[PDB]
Amino acid sequence: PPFDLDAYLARIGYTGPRNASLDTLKALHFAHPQAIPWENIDPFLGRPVRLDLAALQDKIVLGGRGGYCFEHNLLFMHALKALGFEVGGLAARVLWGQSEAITARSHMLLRVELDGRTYIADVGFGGLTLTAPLLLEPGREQKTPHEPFRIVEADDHFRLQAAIGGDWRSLYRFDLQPQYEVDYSVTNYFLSTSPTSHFLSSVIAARAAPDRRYALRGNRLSIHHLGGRTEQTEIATAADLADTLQGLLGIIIPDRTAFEAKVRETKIVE
Repeated sequence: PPFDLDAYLARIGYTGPRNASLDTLKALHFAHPQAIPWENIDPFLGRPVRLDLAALQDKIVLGGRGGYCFEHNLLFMHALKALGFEVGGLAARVLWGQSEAITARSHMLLRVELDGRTYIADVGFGGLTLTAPLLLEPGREQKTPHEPFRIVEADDHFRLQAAIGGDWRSLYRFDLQPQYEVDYSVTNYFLSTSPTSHFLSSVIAARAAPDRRYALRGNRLSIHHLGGRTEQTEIATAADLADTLQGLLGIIIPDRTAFEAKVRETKIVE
């Protein structure tokens, strides 16, 4: 089908100018991850994740659900293309929370060419969602609506890093090789279905807000206040987990019974 830009902008609550400016890119990059949560509900429930434009719009834009990295950034790319931006897909190997080896190119991000300069954009990283586009300028410290970020060079590739707890912490590493939807479909198949993929076995969710970030992993809820404390709470029951997801985090669980059942079966909570 075509992309319904009005419907997407409605989903994310964007009523600003429709053009291919840096101002617009910034506004969209902030609004999207506040409106659409990061979640792995479908992979966890063993439901297929479809990346074609029709299915993304129906799941996320019309159906009011969220998704993980490919869903977020494919949708975001479609929207930016509709607005007249020059945008391409990239891939990355995740470094955040891993152990120091080479991980699979399991993450999607975007490249945006704007007023003669290269930016990256990424509204789909689960560990810490970026809320502004970043100039691809190695070393430079860049303010965002949340944490500062920087891109550094390493060998013949780049790392994206965030300033967290007074340290520069690597999120992921990438090069500028272009990626297409077909490339993402292979990785998506692996992450959504492989017995080795943790996206099948854990509940992982996040949503940005103006002054904070909510992050959930299993029965642990973290609320990170901007330039402030992080509240940590342990979620006691499968029912409470579902309630936290659906209330606080704005996540829709299509089959709550099967969800709670799996949470109990797999011992995610007590």
